[PDB]
Amino acid sequence: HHSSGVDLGTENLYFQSMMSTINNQLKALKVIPVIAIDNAEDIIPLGKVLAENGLPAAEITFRSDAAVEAIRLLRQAQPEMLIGAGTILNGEQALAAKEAGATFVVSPGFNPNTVRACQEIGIDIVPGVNNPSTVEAALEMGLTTLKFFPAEASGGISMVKSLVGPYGDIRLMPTGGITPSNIDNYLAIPQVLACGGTWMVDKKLVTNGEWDEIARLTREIVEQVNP
Amino acid sequence: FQSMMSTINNQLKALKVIPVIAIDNAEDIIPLGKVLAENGLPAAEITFRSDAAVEAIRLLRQAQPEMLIGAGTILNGEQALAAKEAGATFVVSPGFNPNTVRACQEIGIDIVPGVNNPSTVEAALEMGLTTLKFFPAEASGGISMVKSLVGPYGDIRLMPTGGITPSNIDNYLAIPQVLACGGTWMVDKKLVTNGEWDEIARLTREIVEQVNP
Amino acid sequence: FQSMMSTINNQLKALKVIPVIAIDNAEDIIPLGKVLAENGLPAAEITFRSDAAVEAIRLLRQAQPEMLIGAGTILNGEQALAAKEAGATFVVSPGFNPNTVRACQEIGIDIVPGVNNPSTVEAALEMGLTTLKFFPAEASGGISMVKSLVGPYGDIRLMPTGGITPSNIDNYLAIPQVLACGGTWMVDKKLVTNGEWDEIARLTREIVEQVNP
Ligand SMILES: [Cl-]
Ligand SMILES: [Cl-]
Ligand SMILES: [Cl-]
Ligand SMILES: [Cl-]
Ligand SMILES: [Cl-]
Ligand SMILES: [Cl-]
Ligand SMILES: [Cl-]
Repeated sequence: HHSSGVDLGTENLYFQSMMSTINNQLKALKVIPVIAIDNAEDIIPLGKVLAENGLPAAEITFRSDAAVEAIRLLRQAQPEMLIGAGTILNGEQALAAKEAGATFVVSPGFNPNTVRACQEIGIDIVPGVNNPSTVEAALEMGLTTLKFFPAEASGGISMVKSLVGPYGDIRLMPTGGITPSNIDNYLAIPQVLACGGTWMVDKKLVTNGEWDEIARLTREIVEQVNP
Repeated sequence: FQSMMSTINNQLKALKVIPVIAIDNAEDIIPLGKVLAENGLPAAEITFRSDAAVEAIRLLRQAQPEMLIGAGTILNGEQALAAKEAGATFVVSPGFNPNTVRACQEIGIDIVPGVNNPSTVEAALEMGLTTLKFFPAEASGGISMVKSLVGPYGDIRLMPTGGITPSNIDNYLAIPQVLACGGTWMVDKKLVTNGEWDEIARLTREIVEQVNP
Repeated sequence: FQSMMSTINNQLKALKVIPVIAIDNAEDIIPLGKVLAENGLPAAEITFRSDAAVEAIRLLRQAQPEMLIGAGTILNGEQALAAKEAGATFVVSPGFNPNTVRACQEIGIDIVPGVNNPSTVEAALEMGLTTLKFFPAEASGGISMVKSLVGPYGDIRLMPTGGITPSNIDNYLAIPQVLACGGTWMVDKKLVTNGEWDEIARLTREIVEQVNP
């Protein structure tokens, strides 16, 4: 669909602008809660605990059927929060996330068809990679901020280090197996911007109403990454 | 071409372990298949490591008609055709080549291609595939990697192969989206070459009892 | 353009270890090349990750016309052409990009692209490439992964690079399909920058003796 006044060049510039905006937010935040939610309504207490404990960011995974409604609820409850959608496998999901109010999408792997879709609809994508060939594919599409996933199972910090060496332009968001015990090892790598983590918002705590624990874990990581 | 994947998925889920066979002399598939079948494991993935694989599939299908027979190391459509004509009902590739997958669709045989990371999984899903080989399983990160793939991709079902042994197979089978694992240990070429039929029978009975107690 | 891969493979096979050089000051390549050659390793893969790489290739080719010189970190055809014009014998890439491979064909320079899993191997094989860099070797699963790849893909010849040291190189070289490994330890930035020519010479003599006794 064509918007009056918007040519292909403007769409490209817009996508670049959105990439820069997201990059700067990630670099400041350093840790992104990765949220898998059963009941959409649970996103409200969870967003409140995150925000009031100093972590105004959430990536809601489309692995749950509740994801789109959760994004819509959180967006309304927490206007200032950085909200992303994860597990985005195609352009239809990307669009649904955008409509609901997300300002970036993340995918577990790299699919150029998903990337082209996001570049067209004007939502930043940070796609998952785990080897040099996939990094090269992403670079060729003009992306530089990539998710590194699954981080620990793909070789952890030694893989990150091996991986960023040849590619000076990339910035990574390692996700998968990140905990308070290893997050600083990742963040020590200059080309790592932020890590994704589930432990501070773990489904086991959410489903069992353990809001005080979520709060404690959130405060702990916020202090740890930006002391 | 009507896909037999629902049938294959069910057979794999029942078997839990698929012998991955590298045969030197095709004739050797006959006693090997007899030992596998009579010890409770009526399945075989015959790898295309040499021309002898084609004859082996043909001999095995004649000797053990109800055996689940796949062909492995299938790198192109020509080999997929050779396997189909020999009597295999599915092919397996170590990695994912969409040109091979397309060729298999055209010639009409099911393929279970190998993947080992999220991007390759997404490539397969985009071509309509959901049953995938996870290879090489241990060298790619093992159960930790398997859990990372099945997690985001609820539709996939995996056949981990590579470094699977009786000491680690239970951990893989404990993951619901794992259908079965491929294993060479009970059909190791050394055992076949040396005619260690009693030992092959023992390893086969032992694994069948282990996975299907 | 007739490919020199035959010659390249023979040279790699003879050398067994290839210095992977990230150079800060192009002029450093002259003494470094001399020390490497005079101590038995007349080869260098100079990475384009360094701004000095093109000038270093030119200087080294003039100073050591018989040196095997590879240009590393080649991500597109523009760089490949720059490498060819500078005097490189071949180009190396950390991963596999069909666009780079196509450009190298056009330009007329051999490429040894990087791979680390079966799907990427199949992609390379489908473009007619058989000599491949296995990178990053240790972080991708090391010798267990190498064994997993060379098994189903008998035609490939590998150059493992990434985490290789005198303590682990023999384990790679013991695999028949491994031609040579890339290593940075004998040309480490710290040594080259600080002009530790005697230490570079020692390390070079030591590995040459180790792999070619
Ligand atoms: Cl994701
Ligand atoms: Cl992980
Ligand atoms: Cl296979
Ligand atoms: Cl393995
Ligand atoms: Cl390289
Ligand atoms: Cl890949
Ligand atoms: Cl490494």
